[PDB]
Amino acid sequence: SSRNPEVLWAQRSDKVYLTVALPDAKDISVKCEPQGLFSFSALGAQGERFEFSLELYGKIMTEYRKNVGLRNIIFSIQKEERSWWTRLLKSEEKPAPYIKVDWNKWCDEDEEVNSETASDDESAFVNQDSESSDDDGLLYLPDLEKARNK
Repeated sequence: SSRNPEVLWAQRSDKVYLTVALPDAKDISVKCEPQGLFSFSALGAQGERFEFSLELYGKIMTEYRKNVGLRNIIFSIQKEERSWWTRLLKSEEKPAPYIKVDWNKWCDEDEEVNSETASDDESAFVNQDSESSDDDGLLYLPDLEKARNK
């Protein structure tokens, strides 16, 4: 009925990233407070529901919100830089078992992600020739009067 796969978190100075393992997104209704709220999604690839709840120890700015999805739904929300948010989860005593860490949206301390990844090729046109030769057809002639004599 209700599903909760892995949900990866990662943060930057201003914004925070939410990496949800969700192939086919359907009817996503998001209730988030700067202090915590619950989000409801529907999984179209299974026919199942998705539902998680986030209690925020830190404080969020629900104004800046982006949902970008490849094979998964990445939801980036801007954190309100009020003072010091040591933890994202208000309930640090008991985290949700579906909460995990995103190893790719973490603050890259001098990494590099352009490692021969940007290789593009096109079907460019160059020379159109299609030159062909033509023959006369035939020059075969009966050489001699080859007849059967008696």
